[PDB]
Amino acid sequence: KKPELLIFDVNETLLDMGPLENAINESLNSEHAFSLWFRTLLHYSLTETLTGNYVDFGTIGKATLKMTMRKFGKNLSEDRLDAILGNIKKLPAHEDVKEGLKMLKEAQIKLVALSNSNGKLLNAQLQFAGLADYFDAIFSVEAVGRYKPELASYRAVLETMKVPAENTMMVAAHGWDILGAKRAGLRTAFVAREGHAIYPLDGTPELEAKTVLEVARTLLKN
Amino acid sequence: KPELLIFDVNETLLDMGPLENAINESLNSEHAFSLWFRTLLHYSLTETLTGNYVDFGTIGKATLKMTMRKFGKNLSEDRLDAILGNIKKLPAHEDVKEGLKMLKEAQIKLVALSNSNGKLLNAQLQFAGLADYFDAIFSVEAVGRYKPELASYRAVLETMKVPAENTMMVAAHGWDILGAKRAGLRTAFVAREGHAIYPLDGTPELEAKTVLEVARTLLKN
Repeated sequence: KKPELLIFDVNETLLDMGPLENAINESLNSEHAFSLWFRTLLHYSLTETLTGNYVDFGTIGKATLKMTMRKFGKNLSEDRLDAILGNIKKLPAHEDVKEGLKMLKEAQIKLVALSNSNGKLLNAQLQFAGLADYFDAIFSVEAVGRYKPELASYRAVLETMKVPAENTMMVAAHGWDILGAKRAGLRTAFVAREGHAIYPLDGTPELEAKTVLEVARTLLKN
Repeated sequence: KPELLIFDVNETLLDMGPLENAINESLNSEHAFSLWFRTLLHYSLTETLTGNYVDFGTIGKATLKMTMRKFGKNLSEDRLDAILGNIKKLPAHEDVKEGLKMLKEAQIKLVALSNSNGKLLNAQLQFAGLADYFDAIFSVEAVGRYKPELASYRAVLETMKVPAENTMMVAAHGWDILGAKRAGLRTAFVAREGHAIYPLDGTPELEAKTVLEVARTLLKN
């Protein structure tokens, strides 16, 4: 019943996106801008893979912020866009994360991170948040050139760690990440960070919790 | 000069107003429709990338429930059905019919291609009075792969027996422009309010504000 391996999504699951959310919403003068931008980023990332291409996630992020800014009547300069997006490198951990990761690491469950962010950005993010040392390995989808939730993204991690899908649990605050992990055969835990929903069409996880700490306590109980 | 024009349907041809109004009024926000529809599109590509094909309207219902929750609301299942029923009650944009008439008079073949299932798509185009303008009406349901997957455009090309390079995709969605381009098609972006070209190699061959203006640009000597 204990997983051999936990794979953690990073954005929102571990990292509080507030600094970036606030910067986008302030610049576009709407509390609704961040959510529409990030969904557009995710949408175009999957558009890229389905049309046979891989582009750095942050480059899609900037491109789709330029598209979204226009929907809000703004036309931001290159310097303004870069300043907004620079907050992606300065995201603190959610307050529950470190204690959850600590107890999972003490229980000798292998812990890895998997993000659509490129490897250099992902490592800088986890260093800034003080989380990098909890992980046995830190993975960007950049290496295989296929974004989550494509099955190949999870599979690249399983093959590198040499752990079967069914001995692995994906921990994520994104319903689509839950869905992809499930369909690759992984166990799943949904972290119900504010503003995120489970996908109703067969997206139910094994575990649901409000925090990573609560996931950890459930796994380690008994 | 294209042999074949493929038209996207939602927004490109159809005024989404009735559906936009139903979602925004029901969730009490002018921002609900844009977030819902982007979430729909995102999950449609999630479905195909995690190895699955699901009726587009069924994804629509599921992502509308998610969007309802993001706005903190508790609407009934029947209310979600009532909202989504407006997808079949969308009028054509006022420019569309004259544009389609002018292109067919120029002896260009005209077809529609939508992620909507075939029965829903027919119902939409009948309500809008557009169905009869088309030489063929295509749903991705037939191939089980959504736009912008290569298979979606290719099914049209193979049925119409027209090569990609003699076919132009007309769409108000930057991701549809990009899919068509990478399938080898020519492209025309219809710059309807609230839609942008994708900056990363998404530039179309032609751009205009309406379907009539695409027609006038295409046929200009």
